[PDB]
Amino acid sequence: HMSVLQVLHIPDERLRKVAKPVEEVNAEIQRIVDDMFETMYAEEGIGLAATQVDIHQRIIVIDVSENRDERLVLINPELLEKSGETGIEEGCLSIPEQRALVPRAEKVKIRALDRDGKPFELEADGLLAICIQHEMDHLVGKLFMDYLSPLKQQRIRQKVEKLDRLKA
Ligand SMILES: O=C(Cc1c[nH]c2ccc(Br)cc12)NO
Ligand SMILES: [Zn+2]
Repeated sequence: HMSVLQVLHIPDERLRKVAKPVEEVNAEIQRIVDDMFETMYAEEGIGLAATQVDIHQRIIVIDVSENRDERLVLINPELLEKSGETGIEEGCLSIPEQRALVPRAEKVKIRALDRDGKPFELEADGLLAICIQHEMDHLVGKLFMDYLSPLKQQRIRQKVEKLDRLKA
């Protein structure tokens, strides 16, 4: 199925919505997962949360590999443990062309359901751990800019809106 999902941009208030847990991993949820990967890859991202495409369910897709063949699905993820501190200049498909250093845990341990509905546990570090935290934030209506000063958040909003006016 060819995805028709649309990635929301700030300051759309639906990006602040808190997603509900998935009740059952069935064929419909699998189609959402597969469409989210297609949209992620088309937009040249490494992660996507359902909130970013106006689906208010706890679903994340991630692929941090160069060859785009390492598909991680997190349904109803739970953070079990974290340690250390790090940060990179993160970007976000919903905050186009803006980047900023964000504090993150260096290592995380999560549990989630996979695309088949099977529970699994994953220990991650590095970029993958940062991306898991970023995407889980989306599901509770949080964006990377929320960690910056209020002035910097205002400048980010203004730049995205200008970019979005220019389009069309
Ligand atoms: O839209 C996205 C994915 C994404 C795009 N560029 C990024 C840079 C760093 C991190 Br972490 C995540 C991303 N997240 O919701
Ligand atoms: Zn994002």
